[PDB]
Amino acid sequence: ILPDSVDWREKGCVTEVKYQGSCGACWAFSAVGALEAQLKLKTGKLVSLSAQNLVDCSTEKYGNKGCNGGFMTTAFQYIIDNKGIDSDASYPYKAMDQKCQYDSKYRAATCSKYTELPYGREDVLKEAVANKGPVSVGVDARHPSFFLYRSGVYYEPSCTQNVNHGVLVVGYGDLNGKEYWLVKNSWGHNFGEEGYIRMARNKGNHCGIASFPSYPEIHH
Amino acid sequence: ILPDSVDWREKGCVTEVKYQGSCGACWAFSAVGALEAQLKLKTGKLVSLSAQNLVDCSTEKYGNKGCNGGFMTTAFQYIIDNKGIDSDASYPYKAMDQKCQYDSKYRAATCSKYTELPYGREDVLKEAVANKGPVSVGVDARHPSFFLYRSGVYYEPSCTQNVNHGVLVVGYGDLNGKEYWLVKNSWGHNFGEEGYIRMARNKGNHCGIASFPSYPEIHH
Ligand SMILES: CS(=O)(=O)N1CCN(c2ccc3nncn3n2)CC1
Ligand SMILES: CS(=O)(=O)N1CCN(c2ccc3nncn3n2)CC1
Repeated sequence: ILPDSVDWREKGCVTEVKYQGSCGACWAFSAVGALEAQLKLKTGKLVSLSAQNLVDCSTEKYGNKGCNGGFMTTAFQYIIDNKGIDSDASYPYKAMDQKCQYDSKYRAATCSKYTELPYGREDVLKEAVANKGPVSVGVDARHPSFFLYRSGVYYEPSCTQNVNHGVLVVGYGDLNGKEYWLVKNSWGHNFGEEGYIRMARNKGNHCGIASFPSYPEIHH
Repeated sequence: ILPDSVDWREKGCVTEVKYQGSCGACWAFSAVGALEAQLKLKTGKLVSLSAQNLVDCSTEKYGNKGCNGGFMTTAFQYIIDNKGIDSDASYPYKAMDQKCQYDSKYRAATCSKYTELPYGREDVLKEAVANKGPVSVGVDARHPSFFLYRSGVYYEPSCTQNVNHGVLVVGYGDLNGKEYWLVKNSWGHNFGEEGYIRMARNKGNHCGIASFPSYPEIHH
């Protein structure tokens, strides 16, 4: 029986909201956020990981295009292949494409595997967020209403399953009879509810939130 | 220990080569080809499955755009969710977007699940082709050499891991020192080696062939 609500911020597994600026690196922020939680679960330490390291290093071999987009799964595979990712403090975010500057001296996490959830299954996504941790997802963030979200549970009749923006599901619940996913964005604290958006849950895979979920793991 | 060469056509698990014509339905052909093999393994029948059913019915809610492209994995999820796919004979291919005409009375196959292989791992792809069946993959077909291919092992110096064309790996082997993946295309029998292309194997994930591999399975 799954909990009726989850919020991984209550377990110290979520870092401060980040600001991606004019660089389309949401995929990199989504991927580091999922791995940050697993790092906390394994080591007890909450550490922001380097989205810039993914932008600069998880590049064309990984199907990624830096500030012009990419994939959370292939970011995970780069972390596996590279045998590490640097901390954000060591390898800070510049919102630009740069030369690869990875250095194992500054490694703050590893990754051993990743899992992709089945397409559109919000029950399976609920299980994963309850039992595994925060889950990387894509959402359709194209609609003017998304940018203007301030409160409540986001439901946009014009939303599609054509996803364009990587984000992080850190929880779920029910507000005033509306089920929601708790989503951490990378547009700074100004966006939404201190950087978060509650997005409609069990409303037909609204905005594609359960289309392409993935999460990493760190083994012994 | 894996076999040095595999060809699923010798196992009776590969249908005749199809012709997509002016419709970008490669994803749909790739998906039905992978499931046709599993249907043969479960039932003993080799049956062409309806790519048109996927074009018409695995649409916006699956992130697909019919003749303008789509995903093999979300095609598999459509078949799971729909509890079926029709035969090609009952629901033939017209190389255009149509209204959904699925009818369960023409069901030829089901799907219980699908598996996405880890990114870029040609050894894992080899294991899957040897032990599970033909595998749906994407390749970078954005080079004139792919269109002009006639025979032998295809290697394109300009190839990338930015994949755009869904195809089916039906085997692997080597041509006098040159390892290859045996790929079934959907550009008719005049393409390549009577519909097939042998693509370079163990050459750094050449043309992204091991970027995004998936295969479906049928209950039992
Ligand atoms: C950057 S994004 O968050 O908008 N989004 C783009 C789509 N991505 C896909 C696409 C097909 C697919 N099949 N399996 C996993 N995916 N993931 C996920 C990342
Ligand atoms: C139509 S295609 O054959 O060129 N190709 C497009 C890319 N697709 C992706 C994309 C991201 C992704 N992340 N994980 C799994 N995939 N699959 C697979 C299908």
